[PDB]
Amino acid sequence: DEITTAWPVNVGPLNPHLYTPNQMFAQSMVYEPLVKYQADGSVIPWLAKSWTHSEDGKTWTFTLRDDVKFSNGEPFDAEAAAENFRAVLDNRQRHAWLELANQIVDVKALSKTELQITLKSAYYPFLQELALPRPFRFIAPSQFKNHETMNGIKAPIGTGPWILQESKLNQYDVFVRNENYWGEKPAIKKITFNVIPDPTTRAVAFETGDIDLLYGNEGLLPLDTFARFSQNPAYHTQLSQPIETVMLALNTAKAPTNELAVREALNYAVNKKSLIDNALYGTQQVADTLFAPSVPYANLGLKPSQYDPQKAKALLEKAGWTLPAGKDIREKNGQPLRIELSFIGTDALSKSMAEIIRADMRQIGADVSLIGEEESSIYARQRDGRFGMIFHRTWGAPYDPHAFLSSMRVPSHADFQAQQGLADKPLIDKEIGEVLATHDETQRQALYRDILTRLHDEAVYLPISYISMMVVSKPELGNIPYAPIATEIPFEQIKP
Repeated sequence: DEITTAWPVNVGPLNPHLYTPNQMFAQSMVYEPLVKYQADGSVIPWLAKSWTHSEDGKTWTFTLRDDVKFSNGEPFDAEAAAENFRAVLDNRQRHAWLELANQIVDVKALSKTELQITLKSAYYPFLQELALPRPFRFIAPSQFKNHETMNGIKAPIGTGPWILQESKLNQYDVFVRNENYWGEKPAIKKITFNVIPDPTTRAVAFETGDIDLLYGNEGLLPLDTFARFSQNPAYHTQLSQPIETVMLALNTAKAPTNELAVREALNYAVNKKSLIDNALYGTQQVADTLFAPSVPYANLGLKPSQYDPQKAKALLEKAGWTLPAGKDIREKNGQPLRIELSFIGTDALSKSMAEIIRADMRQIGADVSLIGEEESSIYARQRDGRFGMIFHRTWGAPYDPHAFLSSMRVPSHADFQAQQGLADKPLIDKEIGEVLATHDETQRQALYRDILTRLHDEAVYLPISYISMMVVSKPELGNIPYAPIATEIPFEQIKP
């Protein structure tokens, strides 16, 4: 049994150690990690069968399976593992975004079955970052070019359950089952991805039966089409639990968003449910908090700001943003309450949301300008702190919360810049450093509670909605599971 699906672009060459144009879901189909991420925020053995612990906190010895073969029959060895780590760290600077890349001090193969990795310091998200789709997974060293991968590989030969069989630029990628896989055999023997750039066209492909499956985030197919599919009993549709937050980041370094009372009022001003019914076709849940309570360490009981334009208006009045008789926009010492909202001008969902937000904020006295620009101009805006408000999102499992929070500490970025007006920013950054290094469960939770609580209570963000993974499927395919890792698709778990 066989399936046909769609993707906007080709899968890429599937170099397991590089980024764009390689597609993450496809790298995860073919290549495998030492240890596999779990929904709760923990890991299980995978290519490594077991491992040991702290010499200092920062040396680890993995005991590897001995029955695993690459898809060409060549053997998976700790030597092959060590070769992959070397090829990756040869290109260290490219993986700097990722603290493991920085952290790792040495990788040496002690024996065919034992592999030793040493760290700079005790970095609790170690295993979860080993478990990521890239870059720490394993290609046959025979496929290195001049003893490296950083400049390309020959054939994408992994140990995983799927093999990339055939590729055609802008047309398709075909994968086949690895009949020599070390674990459970997939029930599907072939998966063909038609390259279909346009979301409507993808929807039409599913309707006509040209494709069996769509599995994806909010850009997967038009959201009104999903809603309609979901009412049609010829179709199987599903929405996962929250996987990522969409929110505004508010610039606490620039008036007027530097006022706590202004951020509080903005947090009462948006009717999130109406925005979700109207713009998102009910595909997302209301977000009351930076992180969904189902995110590791974030089940904190933080109080939501309900939709309450009355409470907003009173805050602004009290902060000196007074509503003149006969006028709709408030003013403080002669200056109209204006706020600039920056978004990427070709992103339709972002544009539609931003229009809804302008109208809701006008009802509380704030005139919101909408500035839609090309992606690159928005990225500059983030780096520079040149914005009032901006759409923003968390990063998905397994990054949240530890990675999203780590990144706030970095001066060239939107969250570091937007947070410069917070009296306690240096304390929040220090506590983030601390949480990433801590080993005690309780202290870890205590610290995240503290970090997330300050960001809630200081109204740093305006959470809007949580994205759900969307599935549209032929019923014959049955129930479709969700991968713990947000960008993976569990093709290996589909049983018609």
